[PDB]
Order: sequence, then structure tokens, then C-alpha cells
Amino acid sequence: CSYTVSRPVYSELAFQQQRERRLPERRTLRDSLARSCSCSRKRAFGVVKTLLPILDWLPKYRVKEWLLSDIISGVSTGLVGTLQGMAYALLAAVPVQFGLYSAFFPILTYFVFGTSRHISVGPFPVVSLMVGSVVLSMAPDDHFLVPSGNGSALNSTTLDTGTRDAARVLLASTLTLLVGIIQLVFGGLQIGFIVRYLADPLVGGFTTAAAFQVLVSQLKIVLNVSTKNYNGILSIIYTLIEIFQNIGDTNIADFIAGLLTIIVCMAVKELNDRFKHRIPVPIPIEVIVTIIATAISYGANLEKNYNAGIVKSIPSGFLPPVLPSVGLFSDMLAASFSIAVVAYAIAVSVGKVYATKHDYVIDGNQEFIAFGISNVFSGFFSCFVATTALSRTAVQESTGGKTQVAGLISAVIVMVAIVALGRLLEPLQKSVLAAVVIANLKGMFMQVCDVPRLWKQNKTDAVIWVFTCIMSIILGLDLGLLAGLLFALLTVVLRVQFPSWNGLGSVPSTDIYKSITHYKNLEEPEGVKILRFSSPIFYGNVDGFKKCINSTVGFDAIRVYNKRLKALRRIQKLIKKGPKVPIHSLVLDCGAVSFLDVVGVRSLRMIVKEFQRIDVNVYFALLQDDVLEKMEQCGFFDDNIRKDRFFLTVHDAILHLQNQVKSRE
Amino acid sequence: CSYTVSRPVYSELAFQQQRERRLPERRTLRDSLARSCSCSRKRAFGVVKTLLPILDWLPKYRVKEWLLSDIISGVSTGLVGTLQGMAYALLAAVPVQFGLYSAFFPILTYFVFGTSRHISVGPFPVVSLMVGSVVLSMAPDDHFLVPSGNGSALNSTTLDTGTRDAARVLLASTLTLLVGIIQLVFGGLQIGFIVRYLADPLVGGFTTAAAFQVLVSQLKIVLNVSTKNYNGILSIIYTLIEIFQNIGDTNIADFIAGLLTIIVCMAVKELNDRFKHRIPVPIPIEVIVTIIATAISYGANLEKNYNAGIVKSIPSGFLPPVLPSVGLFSDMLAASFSIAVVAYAIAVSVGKVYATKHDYVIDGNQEFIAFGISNVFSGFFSCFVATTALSRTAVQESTGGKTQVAGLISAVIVMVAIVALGRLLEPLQKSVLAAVVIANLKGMFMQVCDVPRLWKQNKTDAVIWVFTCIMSIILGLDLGLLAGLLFALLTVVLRVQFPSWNGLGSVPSTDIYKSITHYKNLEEPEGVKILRFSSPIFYGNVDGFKKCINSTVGFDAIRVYNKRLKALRRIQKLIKKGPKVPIHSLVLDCGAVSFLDVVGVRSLRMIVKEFQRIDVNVYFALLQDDVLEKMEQCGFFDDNIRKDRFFLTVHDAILHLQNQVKSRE
Ligand SMILES: [Cl-]
Ligand SMILES: [Cl-]
Repeated sequence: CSYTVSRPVYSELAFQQQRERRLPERRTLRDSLARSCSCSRKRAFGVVKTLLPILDWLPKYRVKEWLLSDIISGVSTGLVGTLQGMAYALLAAVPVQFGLYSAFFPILTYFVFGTSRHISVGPFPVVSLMVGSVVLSMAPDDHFLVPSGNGSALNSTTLDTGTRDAARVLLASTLTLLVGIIQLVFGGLQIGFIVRYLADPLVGGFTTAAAFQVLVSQLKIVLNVSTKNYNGILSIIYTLIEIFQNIGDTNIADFIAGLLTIIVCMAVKELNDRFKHRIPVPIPIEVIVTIIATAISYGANLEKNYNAGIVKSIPSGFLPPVLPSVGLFSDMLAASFSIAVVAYAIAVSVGKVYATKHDYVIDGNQEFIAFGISNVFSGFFSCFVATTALSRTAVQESTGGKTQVAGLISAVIVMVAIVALGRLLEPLQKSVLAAVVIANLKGMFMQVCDVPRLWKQNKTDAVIWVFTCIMSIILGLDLGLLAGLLFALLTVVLRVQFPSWNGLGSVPSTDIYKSITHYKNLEEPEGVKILRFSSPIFYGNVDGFKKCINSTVGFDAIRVYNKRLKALRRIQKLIKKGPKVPIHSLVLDCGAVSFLDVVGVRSLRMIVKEFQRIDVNVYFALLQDDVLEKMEQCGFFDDNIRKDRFFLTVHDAILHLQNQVKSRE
Repeated sequence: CSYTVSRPVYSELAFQQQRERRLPERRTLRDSLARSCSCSRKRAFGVVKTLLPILDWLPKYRVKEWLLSDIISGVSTGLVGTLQGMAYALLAAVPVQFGLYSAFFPILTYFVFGTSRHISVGPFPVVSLMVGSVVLSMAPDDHFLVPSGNGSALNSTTLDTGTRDAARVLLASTLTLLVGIIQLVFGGLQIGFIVRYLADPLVGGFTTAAAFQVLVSQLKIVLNVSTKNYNGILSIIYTLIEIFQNIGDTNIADFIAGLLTIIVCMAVKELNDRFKHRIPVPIPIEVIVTIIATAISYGANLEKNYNAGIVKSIPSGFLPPVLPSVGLFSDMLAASFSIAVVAYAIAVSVGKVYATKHDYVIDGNQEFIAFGISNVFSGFFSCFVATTALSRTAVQESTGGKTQVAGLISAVIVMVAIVALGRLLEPLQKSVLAAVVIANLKGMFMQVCDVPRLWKQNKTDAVIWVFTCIMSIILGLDLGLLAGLLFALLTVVLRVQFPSWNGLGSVPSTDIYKSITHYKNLEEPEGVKILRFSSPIFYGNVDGFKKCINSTVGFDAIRVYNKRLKALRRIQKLIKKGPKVPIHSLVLDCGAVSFLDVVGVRSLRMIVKEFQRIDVNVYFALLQDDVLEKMEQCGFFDDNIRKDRFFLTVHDAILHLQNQVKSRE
């Protein structure tokens, strides 16, 4: 209604005297470390419940309908997961059975340590692509060709199918172990803010580039062409050019089958997504298309007659655990860090989505610890890095999922598909498995439709999307992520280095101050010039602050004093022979400052000293308490620059200046 | 005196209606490029006067009194320049002849393009070290030994004295040209803010740690030992151990003569600095100690009898210009970027010190063009990077310097020191030249005494000093600078990601709001809870802003709503069978925000949505004009979240709630 106040002009000291402060808490490092480590059993029970969240949702079960919901979601997600594993095994350059291994053990491990309920841990296209890329870069194909086979002219250096897969599997296991170790280190040290740097446009561009690279790789697999494992800089462009040059050496049957299953899967997925109000349970198009592909490929001998590319390499059994070949961490530390951070980011995103959809809370450090333990347990069983795919996750959420029991049942399907089932998947073409991956790329290919929206929105974030998407295409995929985080941090620094300063003026008959470049009927005080500077002054925006002051006052405090001294020597010689007109004061509305960066408080003191020589006072308006306490420690309040120069509000400074002008002409 | 106002509670819309805004300026890209490139004669005269600042101080000269002070300082700095110029050549692994070339040619170029008056362009101890650091790594000593000389058992692979320097001289010329091009790029593209990242603790710790590497490198010449040109990681640590292991192979003639001039040059310099009130002109101790060193070394045959290390390699002549060996810019691009930025940082640092004392403004972007053409012109005559030493600069200013005429006269002394003079410096020991460099290291060795001062001051800046000083010792000197720039920028992100939020309360009978953790007698409104959050919300601190709200209200907006649904299902079944207590509203005092980072502004709409379900209003207090216009573009003002939720001041949000509850119970 009515906003009326009546108080004296407390600038800095008229308010600090009669206001008793609170005594700061003593450090007492001994008592701090003693009180932190609790001795009562309450803290022990709390940390046990937090570290192992399985003991929370188990006692409060609702078996009656939860049993049926979990068993149906488990069989469905198990089918989907074994299909996605046998499909993504090609993205990691590992055999097909190791994908099923990586789709089984992580599920068992993410049961006594996970803190989620609607997450299906397993393979992931982007993570498997990164694993395969680093495996190809660390163990390429031109390092295994053994000369044997009595060739025509030279030594018969044919393909090394065999012991090469063992080396690739050992390398993938070492990479997974290193990723798990990095995740456990990030979880135990309670460092979780490191993944907050992955903004929405950054991860969007990263996923778009990863989807492009996955499309290129799966197109190489479908066409049944052999490239030269180009890796490094412009690897995707080079391999795409090599594919375009090797179009003649394709397989017509494999290409036709792949295109047909792509069209079928895309049409079925679009029909199920659009007309959702008629069929709530998503039709498992992957399962039926894989069954019909295995049925058609088994009838006619596509391997012999049509020379198709089938798997025919399923051993259908387990294997004893193999110790990882430790010693390759120095040359893969950055790759493992990138894989771990992207896996944790995707996992946290999916968890937060399916938690705010079902109204429950998911911890971050617990998810980090759970995924670290899962990757460590997977490294001991010849598996690659595990994550949660959004397509596989939606299955248990749509079909009905309450706890992780549906996830444990999803491993029973993989369990029976490892020991007994799998012989029927022998004549399955690799082009069919390479198609469902492309069909799942529709969710990430449509992410490019946000650039026009982000451009109308904050433009600095729209550039981060395009920068991350392009930079993660030229120089690899893992190196492109590091180039995005640094670019995002540089963009943040540039937004606090080049602020939006204004010409704050006074609204008539009130005390509210608005910018002069946005409103017209604003009257500024006679002689006084007000200035606001956001983005607190640090070592980078000191020259920017100087230029802002020089532009808002019209002149320079240095050149005016130089001209005054040049005109003063003409006065001291005349006795022997015989600019700063409008600016009366400068009220700096430094209300949007947080830190001071003492290198900047030196410049502030220099400004106050320079303007004092030209008879121009530099007052402050909205200096915070934590900022004044910092400036006082940095040696700013000398015998001449007292606290009376600072004020509490913007109108207090103007009122004090008007009263001083009225009382002193 | 009296601060009294009487205005209605204009929140956001009661102020926006009757306040007509100013129309934004039209882009008009066709006219923007036309109005920028002016055609009048004033634009042509302005670009020539700024690019060539010689046409300013030359017409208004004071030959009557200025020429007398420049001829005495020119011959004074010429003797100091010809000694420091040839002494710094040892740090660049180039012969002593090319050291005088770097003190004559850069002066001629820094006469028509320079924008300063008290700067003596020439070599520099830190800059020459970075130049010689890459010469040892690109052309090491074990890459030129030629087997010849009928050795004892194996081929006589003795030293390559002779054509070995030709590979080092041509390498320094290519490095000099690449540094000059980068400086012209920064000057041509008008990008000068890149050197603002070199903060005072960053450049302070870099020059301090560089003084250690100069001390270790010059100690090798004093002791006259032969190391193994260790470069890379821990280069200074490895070469220091090798010196201690080779103490037995020292030279008592070079050590005693080297340690003697260390004490003499340090004592006279310290005595002259303290007792300045008796002798205004600094005594050239560096000059008198070199002449007496050559006289003693010429009398007794120190080369033959005492086996001392002398130069005896001064041809005393010029050379035709040699074209730079283009093709080495790819492997020296990362090294030249670190040298081109320190050659400009020290130039502006030393320039501005002697500019505020003589009261003349030095152009910023012109120094990039000035030293740019200087290094380019120096590359065509077999020189290294040119800079301005603080020790050599203080000579021309203390003895009397007005313009660059004293610098040109200083080049005449170096001019005669090449054609005629120079034969007398033949028996000069290398330990004497390697000692005057160590004596000047006192200015940088005493910079360690600021770490205790910076610790009592802003502690984040004291860590950057120690980080830069240590990191520039482990991994080289040029790589340590880049590790400091990224660490300094990272500290700015850490200060804006972890802000200093408070519990702002109300002062009785007034309208000023202060933090509750600093003052005691502060009354908060009944039910209303105020929160202030500096360091504007971006993608990194968006999660910390959630934890900040959860801590100031006591509860969580998510878990409380989850318990409400857990308690609501018991209500919908009872009809079939038969927390948020204190927090009334939330006033976010977002007055210290500058940008939005729409990635983070989506959570602001989520926070209002999360608190609206629990019947808690989330109001805003001090949102700026440039931020509210950004919220509308990012899709924040929907049909439910209107502008009435925002307020102009903090007390308007409290006054609105007190009247709303009074009128609506
Ligand atoms: Cl997916
Ligand atoms: Cl010096």
C-alpha cells in the first residue's frame, strides 16, 4: 500500500556504532575434527543406511501387485537389455558375449549400492562408442596381422581373428577398471561439483556429436565395409570419406535388410509414440524384429549363399574372472576420466528425470559410489563401462516398475541368455543389431532443434552448444568434451569480465534508481553522477572498470590532472616574470559485487586517490558487509579514506551530498 | 540529515506502466560499418598520429634543456646496455656477439612506433631465458657432435665449437619473428584484454620462480661446469643436482673472481639505493666492475695459466640480414605464445610505473605494434626477443630522461661497441657477465616477502602466487605460465560458483536489511524468510542455489511434497473404508546477479513451481532491469508467474506481505 520510512542517513559509521555485531565462532580445529567424527551409533546407522540403500525399500515392500509388476518389467527389460548389449558389443570392438556379460554383472552390483528405483544399469551407445574408440586408438588393427597362409607373392598377412579379441577384451577391462577407480575416487572424496560444469547445451552438443559418430560407425557396420581404423583428428570425416570411396565393396543383402529393419523399427516407434492413448505398454519392436531376423536368416543360408555378415561366434558360457592388466592407466587416464564423467552425468540426468516423474529423491554421491563399484566388479569379469540407457530405462517405467527387483529379474533373462539361450542368435546378421542403435539415435538427432530456441534465449549458451557439437567432431569425441568444459568456463569468465554497466539515475519524488539507458523521464542530481557496476571487480575487469568510469564521467582522472599540472607551471612563472566542470561527485552503486580480488582493491584505492586530487569525491552506495570486511583486511581504510565515504543505500549518498552542498557552498 | 520518502509500493507493474521506456537503437548493419570507417581528413590524421607517436613529442621538443639531459643519460645507459645486452646472450645460448645486436636494432624500431618516453628497449633476463629454454630443447648439444680428431679408442666425438652456433642463432631468429607476429596480431586485431589475465600474484610468482631458474643457469657459468641440457619436467631440479655432483670439476679462478664481483656489485647497489639523499645519480657499478675485470684478466694470462673461461670470440663486425628459416612456427607456436605475452606484460608494467611519476599516458594497443615491429625487425638481423628491463630503465630516468632521444643515443654507444669497441672485451671472463645478472635478481628474490602479506589479505590470491611459483618450477617455465593463467581463471569460477549467501533480516523501525550472521538485534518478519544470493546463478551454482534455499527455510520443497502425497493417499482411502510450518513466503534478494545462464533460469521457474505446490510464495527483491528483460526472453513469464511476483526493493516485498495477510486472513 504505502511505503513510508523515516530514519537518519546512516552511511557506514552512524549505523555501525549502535549496532552490536555477533562474535564469530572460534575455529578450534581440535573440537572441529572431534565433533565431526561422531561416536554414537546413530551416525553409524545413518552412514550404513546411506551407503547401502537396499535396506530401505526392501522392508517396506508391497509384494501383492509389486511381484507381478516387477516380474513383467523384469522379463521385458531383460529382453531389451540383452538385445542392446549384443548390439552395443560391436561399438566397443569386443565380441558379442562380452556385451551380455556387461549387461549382467553391473545389474547384480547395482542392487546393494544403488539409491534409485527406476534405473536399468547396462551398456550405453555413447559410452560404448568412446570405449571402442580408445581401444582402436590403443590397439589398432594394423598391429596384429600375422604372416601365415602361403600367399601368392609376399607373406600371407591375412586377418588375425582370434587372439586379437583377447587383447581387445583385456584393454576394455583395464579401461573399465580405471573408470571405476576414478568414480570411486570422486565418490569417496565427496567431490560432486565437478559434474556441475556439464551444462545443458554442452551435454546436448556432446550427445549430438556422439550420435553422429554412432550413426557413422553403424553405417560402416551395415554396409559391411572395412576401413583403416582412422582415429585422432577428423576421424569421423576421414572414415566417412573412406566409406564413400568404398561403396562398391558393399553387401546388397545386408544393406537391404538393414534399411528394411530401420524403416520398420522407425515406423513402429513413431506409431507407438504418437498414438499412446490407445496402447499404454510400448510394443517391444526390438524383440520381434530380432526374432524375425533370426528366423529369416536361419531359413536361407545367408552366410553361404548371400555371403552375409553374421555373428556365428557366441560361445554360450561363462568364464573365470581375469585380473586386469594394470599398467595402461597412464596412457588412458584422460579417456577414463571423460568416460566416467559422461557416464555419471547421463546417469544423474536419467535418475533425476525418473525421480521427479515419480516424486522421490536420489542422492548423487551414492550413485557415484554405486556406479564405481559396478564398474570395478565389471572389470574383473571382462566387461565395459556400464550406464543407464534412456530407451531401456523407459521400458521398466512404462510397463510398471517400483523397486530394483525388476532390475534383478532383468538379469535372470540375461542369465539364461548367457548359458543356454544364444544358440538361436547364431545366424543373426550384424546389420540388424546395427540398426536398432540407429533407431535409438532419433532422440539425440532431434536435439539439434534447440539451437534456434537457444538463440532467441541467452545467446552465450547457444554458442556453447554449437562449439561443443563441432569441436567434438574435429578432434575426437573424448577430447571434444574437455574442449567444451574449458570453453564454458571461459564463457562464464567473459560474462563476469565484461559486465553490463549503466547510468543509474533518480526517479522524481521517490527513492528508486533505474538505468538511464532504459527509462527516459529520469532526473540526475545536479553535479552528481551515479554509476553501477555488476560482475564484481577482479584482476581481469579492472581496466574495464577504469574505462567504464572514464566513459560515465566524460573525462579521465589522469589527463585532467596532467593538464592541471601543465597549466600550473605557467602560474608559478608569472609571479617570477612580473574538463571537470559537471562532475561534482561519483556515487558508485557497487551493489552487485561479491568478491574484491585485492589486486582490484588497489585499483579502487588508486581511483579514489586520483579523483580526490581533482576535487571529485568517489562515494559508494550498496557495499555489502562481507565485502567491506574484505576490503578492510586488504589495506584500504587509511587515515584519509574513512568509512564515512561508504553509504548503506543509493539515496543516502545523494541526500548526504545535497545536505553538504546546502550547508557548504 | 533526514531520509524520508513517501511512495506507493511499486513492485514490478505499478512502476512499469506510467514509466515510458526508451526505444532501443536500431542495428542498421549497413550503416554501422559505414559510420565506423570515416572518410573525413580527421580520421586519417588520427590513425597516423596514434600508429606513429614520434610525430607528437618531436615537434614540441625542448632542445635547450632536453638535449643536455639526454646526452648524459644516453652515454650512461649505453655503457649499461652494452654490458647487460651481451650478458643476457648467455641465457639464450647464442654467442656474445648477437647480444649487442639485440640492444641496437630494437631501439631503432622502437623510436618511430613506440608510445613511451622512459623505456629502454632491449634484452631481459626472464625473457632471454625462455628464448634459450626452447633452443636447448630444439637443438641440444648431443645433436651436433661430429666424430673427428683421431680419438683414443672410439671415434673422436669431441665438442662442435664452430658451426654449432649457426643452428642456435638461426633458431633464435625464427623464434623472434614468431613472437613479433603474435604481438602484431594482438595489436592488429585490437585484442589487448588477453594480458589482463596476468594478475599481480600471477606475474609476481612467475618472475620470482623465473629468478631461481636464472640463478641456477647463471651458477653453471660461474662454476664453469658442463651439464646435460636437461629440459622438460623438473628441468631446474635435475640440472641443480648435476651441478652438485660436478662440484669437483669446478674452476677456482672463475669462482673466486665470480663470487668477488657478486659481493661488490650487491654491496654498491644496496649502499647507493639506501643513501640516495647524498648521491642522486646512481653509480654505474656494473660498468666499473667490468672494466676492472677486463684489465686484470688482460694482465695475467687467465686463459692459459689459470685456465679461466673467457669469451675470445668477438669478431667485432656486422653481418648482412638473413631471411628467417620459415617452417619452424608449428613446433614453436605454444612456446612463442608464452614469450609474446610476458614481453608485453613486463613492458606495460615497467612503463606504467614511470608513467604515473612523469604524468604521461601510455597507449596500450600501440605497445603491441611497437614491440611487434621491433621483434620482426630484430628477426631479420639475428636477434632475440626485446623487452625493457627495470634495472636498465631506472638508469635513464634517474640520471635524467625526457624522451626517446636518450634511447637513440644509447644505441650510438652500442653502435660503436660493434664496429670499433669490443676487442677490449676479449679477455673478459664469462663469470663476470654471469654475476651482474645474479646481482639484479635481488629485485625478484625479495618478492617472496609478499606471500605473508597476501595471506592476511585475500587468501585466494595468495594461493595463485604459490601455485604459479611452484608450477613454473616443476613443468618448465613457459608451461608453468599457462598453468597459472588457467588456475587464475578457475579461481574466478570457484568464487562465483560458491558464493557468500546470508540470512538477511530487518532492522527495527527502518528499511535497511543486514545479514543475520553479522548482527544480533535484527527482527525477521513473522513467517517470511529472506535470502540473499550473490554470484549470479549459472550452470555450475544452480545446484548450490537449491541447497542454499533448503538451508535457509529448514526443509526441502521436494521431500515435503512427497510426504504430502504419502499422507494424501490415506485420506482418499478413509472415505472408501468408512514441515512447512514457519515458512510462509520466500523473498529472494537477488540483487547481486548480473547474467542469467538460461540453463540455470529454468530452475528458478522450477523453484517457484516447487514452492507453489506447498503454498509458499517465492518473491524477488532487487532484480535488475537487464536481468528481468532476460527472464522474459528465456521463457519465464507464463500465465501463472506474472511480474507482480517481482519487486523493486527488499522492503516492498515485506510491506506487500504485511498488507496482504492483514487484508486476507
Ligand atoms: Cl538409448
Ligand atoms: Cl633487470
